[PDB]
Amino acid sequence: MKLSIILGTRPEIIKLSPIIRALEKTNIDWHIIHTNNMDKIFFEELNLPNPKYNLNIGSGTHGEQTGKMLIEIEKVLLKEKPDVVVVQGDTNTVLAGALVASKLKIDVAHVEAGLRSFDRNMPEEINRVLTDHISSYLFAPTEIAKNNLLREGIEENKIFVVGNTIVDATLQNLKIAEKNENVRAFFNSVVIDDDYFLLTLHRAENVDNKERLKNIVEGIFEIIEIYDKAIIFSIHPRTKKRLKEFNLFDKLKSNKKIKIIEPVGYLEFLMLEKNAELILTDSGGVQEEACILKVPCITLRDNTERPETVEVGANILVGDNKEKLIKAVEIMLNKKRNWKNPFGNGKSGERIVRILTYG
Amino acid sequence: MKLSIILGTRPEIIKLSPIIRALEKTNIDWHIIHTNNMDKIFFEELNLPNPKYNLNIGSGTHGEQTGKMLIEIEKVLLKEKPDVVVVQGDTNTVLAGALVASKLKIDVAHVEAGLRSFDRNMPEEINRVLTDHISSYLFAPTEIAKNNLLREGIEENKIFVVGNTIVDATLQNLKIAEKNENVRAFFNSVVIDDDYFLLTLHRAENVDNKERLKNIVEGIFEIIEIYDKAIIFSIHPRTKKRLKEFNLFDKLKSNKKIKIIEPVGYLEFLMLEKNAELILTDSGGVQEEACILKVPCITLRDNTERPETVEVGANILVGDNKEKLIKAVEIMLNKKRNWKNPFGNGKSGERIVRILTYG
Repeated sequence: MKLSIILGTRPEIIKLSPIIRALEKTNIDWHIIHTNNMDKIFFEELNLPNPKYNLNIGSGTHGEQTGKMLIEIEKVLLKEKPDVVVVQGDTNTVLAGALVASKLKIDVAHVEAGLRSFDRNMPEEINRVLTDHISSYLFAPTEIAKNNLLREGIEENKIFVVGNTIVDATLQNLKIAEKNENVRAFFNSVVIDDDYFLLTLHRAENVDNKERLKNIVEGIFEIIEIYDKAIIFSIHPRTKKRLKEFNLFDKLKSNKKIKIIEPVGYLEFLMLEKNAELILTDSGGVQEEACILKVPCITLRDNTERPETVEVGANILVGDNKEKLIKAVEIMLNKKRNWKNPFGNGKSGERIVRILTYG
Repeated sequence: MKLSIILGTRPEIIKLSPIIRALEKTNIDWHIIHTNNMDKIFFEELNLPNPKYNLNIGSGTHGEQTGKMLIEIEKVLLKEKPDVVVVQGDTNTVLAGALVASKLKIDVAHVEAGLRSFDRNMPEEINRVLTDHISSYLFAPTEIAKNNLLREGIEENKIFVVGNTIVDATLQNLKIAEKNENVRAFFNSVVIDDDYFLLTLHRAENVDNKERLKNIVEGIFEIIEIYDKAIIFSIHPRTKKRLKEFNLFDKLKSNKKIKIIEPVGYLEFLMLEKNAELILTDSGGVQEEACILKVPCITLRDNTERPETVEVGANILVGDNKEKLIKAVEIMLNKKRNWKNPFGNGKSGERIVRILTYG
């Protein structure tokens, strides 16, 4: 009946927006505690109501960050007295909120629970583990996730496999990006032909290494001269650095079939992803989104942090290789786009809110 | 090589004193962070060096307690830069210290790890679970403890079954209490005969309930008239309340074989325990100490929070019953006192310090 969502980042806001959107179609009394740009503009691009509470934690040490939110989040939860505190992810905000709620005897729900890198060195893995172990509702995305939570002695009746809300989120936010004439402006001001490949490249293992970078660039060229297809390239500062450095950038400015752009925003880039014919990337995020958006994906790495996309057929791993690349492109351009979605059916915000309604 | 012990309570100080005493016989550079009487006098009764750092956390909310120590403990660990942070138990101090150390990338050791009540409602169980899951060294007292830590996916090579330091502690502190003429003064000023039973009674289930209380008092009387043996009775305010209330207290003042005393200190009471012929109690703590001290124990409850003492033969459960009591007394007064110690061999402070030396 009363529900408090504690968040502190944008990937958090995105994955939680389907939970927020479901909440507006229930009679549950709910609110958001945002921690820290004061993210107003972002909440508005996503048609999301502004957070009732913004808490500036300011900067300072790990210890003081966590402590200041423990104190502040506590003053809010003492005032608001909710029944559930919902958190997603693994930042210091998430653990702080979960800790406070747990000490105030408030039930906590962890959205997208059960992921593990089994590298208990990055502070985020710890965050994940602690937060999961103080949680009453564990909304695990996959069975595998559930089994993780299970090898950790976490009571089976606390675990709910409900898929990932990144599916809901990516779908909904896409629809929102479509109705945005400010960004439809931009989209139409870059895309020429009804056919383009969208390419992103950023991993250090690729841009630092002059070899792999040269290789990949030439790969793109072979792809172009074969398929005579426009490539759109959003390019972060680091890459352009490594390209003017390795004497490759000029070759790219040259090729009139390649269209280069300054980096863009969440929704613009969602537009660019949905309407691509295939996507070429090193980012695990982009692999995920393409798979969700039913766009074929080719990955310029040899290992992937989202291997499930390869398992369903949405994704293929070519790494550095130009033959693997040409071969992949052949397969993906003629790919009937109906892979099973390994991340879920796209109704997880609603389902999570239903399960919370039950309790 | 550099070691930081974070503590905030007396049961903590006790269980850690064997670790401290071992440390004084190693070349390891070490210190104590004490959180909050400013416990100086206690550290001195136990022949323990004063804590380098005392941090007043003051009082305030759960959230602010934890936050203020996160901040303060952090300023110390930034200054001291140790390799290991050692904590024992499950207070807010323990979790705070473990959290800070974990975020500063310092290895954490949990002394007496793996205990579970499986009641994830009391904040202390949570504390236990979180602290264990952020720990590099888990010094579990028993195999059972290890199996707990194990059902929680905690890596087997982090677990070290090394027994409980309460054995070391109780033994050492007893020796210390013996050499204390201020308390040997008191001991000799209560004990008359070389034979006495020491009786403690405090549980609500016993003192609130007029029935069970009447029963037990009369039980004591039957025991007296049979064995003609002095009973020493340390009596907290609550009990004397419930005894003058239920018209029983006067009967106790009457019986000249019963000797009644105002409550006493750690070491005085350790003296009273060691030199008893048998001990009669409802406290799980006292059961533990008696078992460690090789003194037969009779427990006036029907269930015990330290059942292992019954398993080795040191302890028998009579509850309310006067026949069970008479029968127990018969068995215990003729008990060859060599039960296996279910808590460990009494060398755990040293062993823990050895294992920390290895790392």
